[PDB]
Amino acid sequence: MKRNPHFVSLTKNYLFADLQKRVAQFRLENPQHTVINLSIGDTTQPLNASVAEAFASSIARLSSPTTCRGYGPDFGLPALRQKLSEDFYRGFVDAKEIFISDGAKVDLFRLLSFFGPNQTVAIQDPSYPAYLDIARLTGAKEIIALPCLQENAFFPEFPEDTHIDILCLCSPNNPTGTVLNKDQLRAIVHYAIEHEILILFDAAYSTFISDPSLPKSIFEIPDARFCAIEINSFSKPLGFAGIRLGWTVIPQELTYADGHFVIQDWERFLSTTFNGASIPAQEAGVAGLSILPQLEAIHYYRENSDLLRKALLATGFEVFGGEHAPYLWVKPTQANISDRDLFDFFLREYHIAITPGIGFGRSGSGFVRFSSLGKREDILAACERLQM
Amino acid sequence: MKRNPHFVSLTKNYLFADLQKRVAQFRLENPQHTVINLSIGDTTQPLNASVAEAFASSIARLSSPTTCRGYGPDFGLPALRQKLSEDFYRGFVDAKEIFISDGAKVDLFRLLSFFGPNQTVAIQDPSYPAYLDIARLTGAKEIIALPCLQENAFFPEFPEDTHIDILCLCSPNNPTGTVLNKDQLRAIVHYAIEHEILILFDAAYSTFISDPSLPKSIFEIPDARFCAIEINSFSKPLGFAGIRLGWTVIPQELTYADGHFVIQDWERFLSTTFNGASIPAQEAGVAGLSILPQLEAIHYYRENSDLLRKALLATGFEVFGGEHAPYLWVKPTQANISDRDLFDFFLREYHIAITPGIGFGRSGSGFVRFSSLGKREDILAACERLQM
Repeated sequence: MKRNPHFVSLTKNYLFADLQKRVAQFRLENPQHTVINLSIGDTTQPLNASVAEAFASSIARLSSPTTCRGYGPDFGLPALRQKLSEDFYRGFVDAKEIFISDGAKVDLFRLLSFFGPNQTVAIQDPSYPAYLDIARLTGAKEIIALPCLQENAFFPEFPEDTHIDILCLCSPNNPTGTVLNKDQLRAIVHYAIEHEILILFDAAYSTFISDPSLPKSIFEIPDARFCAIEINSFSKPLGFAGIRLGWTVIPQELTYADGHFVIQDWERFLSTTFNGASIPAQEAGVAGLSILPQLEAIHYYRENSDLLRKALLATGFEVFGGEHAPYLWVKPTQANISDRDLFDFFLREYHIAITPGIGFGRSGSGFVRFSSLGKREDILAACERLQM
Repeated sequence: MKRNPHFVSLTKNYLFADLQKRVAQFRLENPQHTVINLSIGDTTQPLNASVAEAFASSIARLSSPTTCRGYGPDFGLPALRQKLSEDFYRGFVDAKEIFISDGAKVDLFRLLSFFGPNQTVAIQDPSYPAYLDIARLTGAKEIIALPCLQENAFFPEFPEDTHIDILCLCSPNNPTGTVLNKDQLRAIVHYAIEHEILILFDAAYSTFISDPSLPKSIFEIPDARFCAIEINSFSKPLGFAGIRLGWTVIPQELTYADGHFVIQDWERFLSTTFNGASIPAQEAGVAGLSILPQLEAIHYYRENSDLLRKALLATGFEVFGGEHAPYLWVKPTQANISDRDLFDFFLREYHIAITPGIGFGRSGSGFVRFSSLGKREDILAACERLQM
């Protein structure tokens, strides 16, 4: 066997692994300098109680002799496909267009592998680092970075006459924490149809959206069904620890250049390469959809975000995002801390670990990403250090 | 987007779907002719009780605030990797060589996609139909069918000076129900090393092996670590309904032509494209490994198989396999029932649905596959019809 060449292009980093070992390093050499890590995370948040109950009840069902498979589909439990259609998508998407998977990282990889090698793929800049790697691994001819800058309300800057096959969009965005609004999405969809671009719309942070005016799905947007696919899943920090579940939406209307429907090939691809999500995870998901309006956890984290924003602004920082996603995209203004300086700057001046914007790509230059997903104690501490 | 060409090569069938609709059809037009379906299946068999208990206990743990991620790896729960190493592989495989996934269909697809397009892949003939499809979908240059015939004790007939990159092996085999013994595997491994072939060894039926002399893993075979990967998982019919779990074994020693280690690239590939198996499924797996020696279910099905074999032989049928797998590979002898005749022949003469051998490939000609995975009532009925 020869080595895979699609493979040799990789180096990734890993951005967060390296930042983590560096935080550990700093902790070694600064034992009395207590560090509030906002560069990532908080796990520890437990599986929601009613979700867990449903999961166990499904297990109890599986162990009794009836029973019952249930091999799915394949495409998912009808009850989950239907509940996603109705409650999650507010009727914008039909049950038959929803394909249940075990999560949004696998799905992106399945989708990019489904579309094949030699595609040119555009991604927002700053970029979700996972995307570039999957793009390279699935054999992209080129990756085109699309500057999203606050001066443009984060609308991606499309390159003049450059061929794009796939546009990956993450909204709410990692790292900017911003959301493309209805007007912005309408223009992007119009742009995509005009240039024969397929949109992969990653909406995994959509539960974080906090004004009901904003779109939650790209299928709220005129003409999206002729050029877009959505991927989504439950947010672990919101209480889905242990639930391996996601979904992909393929509109009935979406076609290849020759008029073949994407959905028919996707169905065949999935059947050939995939066994379905587990029955208990799916039944847990049905119960998850029910408590999604409730969720005290979302409120807890929006509080974290508001707490952070105020401190940051009061210290003369410029703050973007954080309203509709668990990230704040933060610009000093300035003391001209260079890109290679930023991480040490925040550690040394505030004992706060962040992720420097530049690790996310060139348009991250000058910025830092704050994670809102942490204990209230750590957030409050962080606000003290900034208030000094 | 243009259509995927790797895709347009597909037609598969589906062999079992078509056979099923035909059994339903026959049931329509023959209401008083009761049909014993041995062409597939029996699901309904419930999740093992101690496995279910472990699963629920993991859920209870996830819902309590500690807690605790647990993102894995990535490569799997240390307790499961270690228990597979020690109990499942009897020490033949180290924990660090075992990569936990959500199942053996996904893993085959991951592996073939990991090795890349344009490979030439050899598969046993008669073939596990799923393999050909994944091979085509991942971009194989050619698929080479390897006749496995009873005259040769089912040893695959390798083609004279023909370039092979990957050899897929399924042992115990679907559809022949036979097992390649230590001597046969030793020769295949020697052949593979000499021709620079990588073996993908699918051992998903290995729990069915009933003499402790036979190898259960290819890593019992001299020199296998220089040319082989194993894939495996729990058998659903044995009591793992609802458990989305498999594993891949990459030996530390395995290298590409240039001397790079496969295991290092596999680790990177998996991290980039995969989030891990669910924690509850893995903890359930640990408990599954414990009861694997016990398993009344294996005994139940071996009984089914012995029952079938006797009836078949007493009716002058030639029977192969069935000792170490839940399939019997059966030859009339003859009444010269053509290949297109066989399914109707068994339905009409015995009210037994089987899968004709020819659906599995050219070397299936003249044979029929019996499934041993059914209720004792249906097996006994089937034996009556054959005893006439």
